[PDB]
Amino acid sequence: LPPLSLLDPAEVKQKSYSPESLEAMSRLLEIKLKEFGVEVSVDSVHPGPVITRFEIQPAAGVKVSRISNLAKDLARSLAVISVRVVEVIPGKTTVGIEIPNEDRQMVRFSEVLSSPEYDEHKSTVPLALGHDIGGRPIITDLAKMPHLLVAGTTGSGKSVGVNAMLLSILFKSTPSEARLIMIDPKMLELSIYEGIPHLLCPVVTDMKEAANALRWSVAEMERRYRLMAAMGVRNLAGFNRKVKDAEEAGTPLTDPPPQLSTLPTIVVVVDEFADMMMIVGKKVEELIARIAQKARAAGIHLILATQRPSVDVITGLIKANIPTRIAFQVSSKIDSRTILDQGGAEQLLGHGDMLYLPPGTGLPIRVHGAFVSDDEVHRVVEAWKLRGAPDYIEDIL
Amino acid sequence: LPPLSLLDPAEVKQKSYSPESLEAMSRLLEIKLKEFGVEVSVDSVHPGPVITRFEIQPAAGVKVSRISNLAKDLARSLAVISVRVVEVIPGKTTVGIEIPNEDRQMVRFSEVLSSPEYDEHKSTVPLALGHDIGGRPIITDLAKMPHLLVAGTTGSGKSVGVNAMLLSILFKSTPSEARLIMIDPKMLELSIYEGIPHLLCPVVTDMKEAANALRWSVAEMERRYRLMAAMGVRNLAGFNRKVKDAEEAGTPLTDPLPTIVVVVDEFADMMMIVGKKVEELIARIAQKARAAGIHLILATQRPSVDVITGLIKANIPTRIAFQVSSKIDSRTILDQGGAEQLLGHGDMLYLPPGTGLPIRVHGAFVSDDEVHRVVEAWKLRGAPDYIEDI
Amino acid sequence: LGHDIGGRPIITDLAKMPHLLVAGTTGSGKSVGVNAMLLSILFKSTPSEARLIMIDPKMLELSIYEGIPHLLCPVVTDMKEAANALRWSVAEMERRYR
Amino acid sequence: LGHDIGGRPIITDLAKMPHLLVAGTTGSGKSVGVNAMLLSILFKSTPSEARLIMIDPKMLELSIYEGIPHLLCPVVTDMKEAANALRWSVAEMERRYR
DNA sequence: ATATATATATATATAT
DNA sequence: ATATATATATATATAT
Ligand SMILES: Nc1ncnc2c1ncn2[C@@H]1O[C@H](COP(=O)(O)OP(=O)(O)O)[C@@H](O)[C@H]1O
Ligand SMILES: Nc1ncnc2c1ncn2[C@@H]1O[C@H](COP(=O)(O)OP(=O)(O)O)[C@@H](O)[C@H]1O
Ligand SMILES: Nc1ncnc2c1ncn2[C@@H]1O[C@H](COP(=O)(O)OP(=O)(O)O)[C@@H](O)[C@H]1O
Ligand SMILES: Nc1ncnc2c1ncn2[C@@H]1O[C@H](COP(=O)(O)OP(=O)(O)O)[C@@H](O)[C@H]1O
Repeated sequence: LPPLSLLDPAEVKQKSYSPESLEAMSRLLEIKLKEFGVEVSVDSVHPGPVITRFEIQPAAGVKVSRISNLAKDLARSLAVISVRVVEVIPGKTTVGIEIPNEDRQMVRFSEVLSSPEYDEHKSTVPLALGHDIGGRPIITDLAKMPHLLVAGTTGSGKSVGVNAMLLSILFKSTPSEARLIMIDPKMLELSIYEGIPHLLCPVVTDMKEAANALRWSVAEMERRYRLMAAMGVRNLAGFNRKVKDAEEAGTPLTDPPPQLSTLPTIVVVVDEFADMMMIVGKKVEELIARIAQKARAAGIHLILATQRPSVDVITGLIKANIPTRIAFQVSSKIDSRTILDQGGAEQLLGHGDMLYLPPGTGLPIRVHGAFVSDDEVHRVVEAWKLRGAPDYIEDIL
Repeated sequence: LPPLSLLDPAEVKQKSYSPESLEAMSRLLEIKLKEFGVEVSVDSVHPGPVITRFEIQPAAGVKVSRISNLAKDLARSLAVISVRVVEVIPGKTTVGIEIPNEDRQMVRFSEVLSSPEYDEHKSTVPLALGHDIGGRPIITDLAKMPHLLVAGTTGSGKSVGVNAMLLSILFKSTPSEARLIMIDPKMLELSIYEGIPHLLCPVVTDMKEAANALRWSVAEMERRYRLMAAMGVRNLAGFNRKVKDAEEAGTPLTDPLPTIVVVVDEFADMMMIVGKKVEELIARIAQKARAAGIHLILATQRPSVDVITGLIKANIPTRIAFQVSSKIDSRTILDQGGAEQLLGHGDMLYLPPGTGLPIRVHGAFVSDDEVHRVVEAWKLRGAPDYIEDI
Repeated sequence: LGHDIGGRPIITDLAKMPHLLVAGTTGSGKSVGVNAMLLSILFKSTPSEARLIMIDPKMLELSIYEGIPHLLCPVVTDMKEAANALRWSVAEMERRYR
Repeated sequence: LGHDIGGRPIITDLAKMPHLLVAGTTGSGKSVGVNAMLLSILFKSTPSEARLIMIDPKMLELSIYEGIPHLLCPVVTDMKEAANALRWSVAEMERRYR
């Protein structure tokens, strides 16, 4: 396992505004809202990486619609670019004005790995995404996720997000914990990971070979179901406890008479499945739901990314089988509601700053990404290709 | 002889943030509504399990839409999550507003079983689910429901509700009274129910054998269904009542019998994989089996078009679901608007056969260890009964 | 049918409906009302004047009428069975007009 | 493109934008703007550096470019050859990816 | 300001 | 498998 040292360090940026730069801002906000029909008091300020909150508490009889209908004029009042309005803080009575900083601050990925939350996260599939609105890192478990969608326009950063999630996978698990299968119809960027001791097939060329490896994923799911129905327990990690935590004393624990190894995690990462669903038809569309309907205890998790998120490629046949979604900067509230049912993803800044709904419900989370360089990736790839070997399960195609 | 104290007792009830100072919450609500353009009077609080309904009496002249257009800012004012308004109470003149206290008291299943009418229940196959909006015991009866359909939500307890219903079956029968049979392509969440003496079938793992199981299902159906017309009643409740009054008349008629439930779930894989013969059989073990004792609960993950066609949707009277896509799924099974207002992970929308409005139920969790204790307690008194026509 | 809002009896003639559509969302009574009209047919009739044919989707309740001397066929269950009865009615109407 | 309102040409790159929609009602400047974009391309790029593919659904404007050394195809007046050009473009895109 | 009728735009049911 | 229509949702100028 290679260390954290190959990334760029946590630099120093003094662009974090002065307390006067927020205080005069806050008094100017109170003056400008007092010039309209509303009346409000700034209760707290939270600075941020790019956008910046304002905990404001309206006095009495001041409905939030009288802020959300002043929004654009308030934005031109403070001479900033635009303002989204927080409808509710969870647990706290105040509404929030989100104002983006002009000099936005890029968040390096080693800053995301710098938390004690990452390295002392008990799971084997962390998904380090980046610092939130307030600046705290939010890293969530893929095993409890259980699946992800990624959508955004061209250039909006989906390659960077997928590289961030994959390097989140790489730094924590051994080869015998979490294998992965990569599929890329846009045959250009995800070939960079070829050579690691984690990656089952070679990183594929066409869907013509990759659909058969996805049927192999189906058969691996059936192997997993047969062996967990036989040996008794339900979760994958429950069974992987059950094997070694029975064979403290040395035994292979023969099973339905071959041996028993550990039970690794499988992660299907797909670059652009819109191409695959278009150029095949509905067979692969059936395969995706057939995976994602029987997966959470199977230890096969699905990462998808597209470019058009419309219902031509993501039907209701998938839409209830992948709860957790991420959308990057998109072009329409149509597509916004389509892959983020709350809607609001058309107001993104670009270059990361995605929406995210947790494994709760109905409440999107705006968390910035991590600008991961390709050379950081190349260092990590060299560090794995020295610390390992070309391990493969062939005849997967 | 089934035991009832086999599982864990009522440990705590969490006190719901106060037993007394929610009067302060009520006064704060009064002040917050007077801050807007209504004047209101608050009567006594119903401190429910998770949510909490308030007796709220508006003054004269005001309409209820001035509460409905004001609910969200009432909610952000009152330091709570998400409230809504019930615009009618049958009886008195008040207006209901329900508020979700966040400390969700996890519903102790043996406390649901400790209900007096659960012990005093007439039929032999009841369905206990838990507490209501006010928190009442909600023991229903699938001898009267008598078909049930479950939708799919990955994190709500679709498995937990099935095991709750099955333990509800188990603690109120004798082996010569209840029979069950399962079909599940996910052979994972349910196969702990092998070794049950209440069975009348081996636990069906495959699907061609499930197509052999539904054949014996309709065969037994039409067998007893024309035998019932031979014995001259109309419904199978009448059939079992009269064969009870015949066997406990002491006469050995034997002219050529217990209940039978079909706890098939994940039925989408049958209706997608093996073919159309599944739904062609399910349509006629669906509608006609109503007064036939075969009650046929069902559960899938994504009910829209192929998974449920209308000739299986319509026959089942009474339905149950969890939080699903904000699309046609929101009312395909649920019959109302329940897209994401159902919280999931504890609550559910019940429909009785009459009064087609969704009664919302606080469900009760069941540990898999509780399931294993019940499986082992029936495994002690565990003489099986398999049949091999399948 | 019953009484109106004044409580005066409201009885209609089926020969001048000429047909009838019944609604109800498992609400007030949808089985009742059909049963009511059918028993009201039966109390002023003879089988040489009015014989009925029912089609039963859910064989629940009106599989109770079997045995009466005005019922031209037994209970009908399948819709594919019921299409034969509907085409029988069309053919009977056609020879009726002939 | 030409000037903005504050007296400066705003010359935007096509290699980053990276595609383009142009629309408007008749006579508002459509074919003139297309000509401006084309002559903007032509005064820097040799046929080594760039080369055009042109499709005319109307044989009125983009017919003058017939015979410049910056064409991969003749000016597509026809309709089926336009589909052929799009097939070729997808094929050239995929082989350049490989 | 705010509920109403209208025009536009999307997702699904279905004929070939 | 593909093209077509209706139902449903959604944004918009208006009389209240
Ligand atoms: N967090 C970020 N901060 C700044 N720029 C970013 C960030 N994430 C992505 N980008 C920019 O987005 C571009 C990548 O977009 P890309 O994923 O290639 O879109 P597509 O794959 O659809 O073409 C990169 O050039 C990168 O500079
Ligand atoms: N009353 C409850 N309290 C706590 N958790 C619950 C309760 N009811 C259900 N759950 C949760 O529901 C989950 C079960 O989901 P499940 O029915 O297995 O979905 P699926 O079958 O689609 O995987 C469990 O993880 C459990 O934590
Ligand atoms: N006037 C009445 N007073 C009291 N109960 C009635 C009255 N009319 C009908 N009902 C009851 O209401 C029930 C409504 O049933 P119904 O909606 O017809 O069931 P279904 O929709 O399955 O036919 C009837 O079964 C009947 O017993
Ligand atoms: N910058 C300009 N100055 C003056 N006239 C112009 C200018 N741009 C366009 N026009 C007029 O508009 C016409 C181009 O419109 P065109 O592209 O033909 O629209 P369409 O093709 O829809 O008819 C030209 O013939 C010219 O007369």
